[PDB]
Amino acid sequence: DVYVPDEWEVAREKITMSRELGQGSFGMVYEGVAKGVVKDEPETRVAIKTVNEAASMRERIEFLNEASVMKEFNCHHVVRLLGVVSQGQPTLVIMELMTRGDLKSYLRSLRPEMENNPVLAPPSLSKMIQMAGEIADGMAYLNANKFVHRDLAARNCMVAEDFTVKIGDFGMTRDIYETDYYRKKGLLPVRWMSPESLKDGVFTTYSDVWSFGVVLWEIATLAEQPYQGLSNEQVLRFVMEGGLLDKPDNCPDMLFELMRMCWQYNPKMRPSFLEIISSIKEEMEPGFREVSFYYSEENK
Ligand SMILES: COc1cc(OC2CCN(C)CC2)ccc1Nc1nccc(-c2c[nH]c3cnccc23)n1
Ligand SMILES: [Cl-]
Repeated sequence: DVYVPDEWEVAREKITMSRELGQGSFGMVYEGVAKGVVKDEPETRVAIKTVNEAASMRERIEFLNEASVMKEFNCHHVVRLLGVVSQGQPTLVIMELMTRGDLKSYLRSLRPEMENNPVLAPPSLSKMIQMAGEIADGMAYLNANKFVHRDLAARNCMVAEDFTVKIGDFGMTRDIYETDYYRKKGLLPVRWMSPESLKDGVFTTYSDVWSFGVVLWEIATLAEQPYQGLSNEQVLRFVMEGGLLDKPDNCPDMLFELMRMCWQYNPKMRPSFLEIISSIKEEMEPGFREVSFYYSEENK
C-alpha cells in the first residue's frame, strides 16, 4: 500500500498552525489558517490533522489513505476535507474547522454548573429540531452516496461557530468517550446499535436511522449515557429483547415521537433519513432550502 498525491495536494507555505485542539487517531490536531483552500476566500480558519514525528511510513500512509475517504463528499452537513500536505514532513490533512467541537462535548457544556450563577435554559424544541434536520441531511447525503455510517452518535457529529451541526470527519476517536464502546469480537458502540446489528453485526442505513434516534435522545438529555443503569452485557440483552430508551424528562412530544419511529424493532418500518427531513422541513430555519442536500438538485 502507498499514497498517490492528487488535486487535493496543498503547498506547505500556504499553511500555518496555532492552537492545539487535541489528540486525533494518528497525532495532534491543531487549529490554523490555510491560504486558497475555499473559493473567494483568500484565507480560511482550518483544522489541521497531523502525524506524530516518530510515526512509521506505514502509519503515515494509512493516515493519508484513511483521511482520503472524505474527498468524495461535498455536503454542507458533512465536515469537509480541504487539502492534504503529503509532500515532506510533518504530514498534514486540512479539514473544515468546527470551533464548537464534537456534539457530545457541546451538549455536555450546556448542562447547568453546580454554582449559584445564571444559566442559559436547556435548548428549545426549535434549536433541537434544527440539529436533527442538519444531522439527518448529512446522513441522507451519505446514504445517497451508498455509505453506511455504522457509528452515528453525538460524539461523531461536530458543531460549527454558527452552531450548524455536521456529520464529523470519519474515525476521529475522542479518547474521553472510550466507554461508549464495548469489545465482545471488535470494539462496538453497543448503546447506539440496532437490535438486528446486536444480533449479526451487520449495519445498514436502517440501523443508522436507529442510531439517529439515539442521537435525538442525546440532544434531549444533554448527552447522558444511553441505558445509564445497565451494564454493556445488559444493554445487548435489553435492546435485542425489544427494550427502549425512556422519554427524557421535559422532552417535547414531537422529538420523542421521532425517536420512537427510529426505534421500531423491524428495520423496514423505520423512516428513511429523507422521510425524517420531510416530516420536520417546516420547522427548519430559512437557509435550509439553500444549503441542504434534501432541497438540492442532487436529491433525485
Ligand atoms: C477551535 O476549534 C475547536 C475547538 C475545540 O475546543 C472545544 C470547543 C471550544 N471550547 C472553548 C473548548 C473546547 C474542539 C474542536 C475544534 N475544532 C475542530 N474542527 C475540526 C476537527 C476537529 C478535531 C478533529 N479531531 C480532534 C481531536 N481533538 C480535538 C479536536 C479535533 N476540531
Ligand atoms: Cl435517506
